[PDB]
Amino acid sequence: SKIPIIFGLINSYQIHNLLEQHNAKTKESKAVFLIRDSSTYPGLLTISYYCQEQDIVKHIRFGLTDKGWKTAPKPPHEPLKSDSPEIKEKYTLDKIKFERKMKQFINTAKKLFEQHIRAESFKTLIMELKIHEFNLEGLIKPTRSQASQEKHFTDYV
Repeated sequence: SKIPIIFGLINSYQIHNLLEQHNAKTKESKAVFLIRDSSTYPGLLTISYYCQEQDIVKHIRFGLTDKGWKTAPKPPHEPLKSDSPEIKEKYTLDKIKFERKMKQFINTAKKLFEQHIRAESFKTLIMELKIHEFNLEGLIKPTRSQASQEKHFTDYV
């Protein structure tokens, strides 16, 4: 009857309310966090937490590699109305780089996500959370109806 520790596709309002319910805003950044299915890239996991320094919720994506779960390529900073041509020209190159790297990363991550449903990959997720200094005692656990229904996570308990 065990519930996975991974959330399914939850919305931004729910993510913020879960972090606030667990007092993320009165604790150090990363002291409280949740793990959910990525809503942009199937097969990836997204860690959501509160960043005290900026007073915003932040997200970091992980995907399977041959070594286990690892940090995915990060996208370049969003365009702004105020952007100068110099900003925009650099964004072009950084966006192409991000798209190329994410394409290769997803291709490998999705193949691994699909084959080892019964997974000693779980321990490698814990390792990467530790390297990123997430307080494992601060993991928010989903209720049964909110947990991921992805088969890879059935035993992520």
